[PDB]
Amino acid sequence: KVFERCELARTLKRLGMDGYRGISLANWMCLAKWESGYNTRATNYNAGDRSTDYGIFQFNSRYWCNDGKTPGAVNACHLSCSALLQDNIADAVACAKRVVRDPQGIRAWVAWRNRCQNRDVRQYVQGCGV
Repeated sequence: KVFERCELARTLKRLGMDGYRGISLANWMCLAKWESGYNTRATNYNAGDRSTDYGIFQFNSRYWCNDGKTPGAVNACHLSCSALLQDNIADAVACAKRVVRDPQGIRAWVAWRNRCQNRDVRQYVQGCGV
């Protein structure tokens, strides 16, 4: 599913993402935007290390989910990577919450640093009623 901006904003708020571990909703929106364009079935194979990024937040198979073909991988979210490709984003949100519970927080995603950090990210939630 490809979410419309405000539809996603409202969904993330209902799932308790606003302010989770000090991260505002606009930051989560900025992250999903640059990671997948709000596309839940987005996948990306990293040929250099044999891992794949899955879903709306592009979780890497080496650390967050199990796909069975990634060498030396762990499954911190205790989910099949298939769960991160559903139209329903409940599992993806639960895993995102797990990721930020680590010390790096939202910085775990390099894309956030390049495109969201220290920027005016208000535009991502503007007019969504959140």
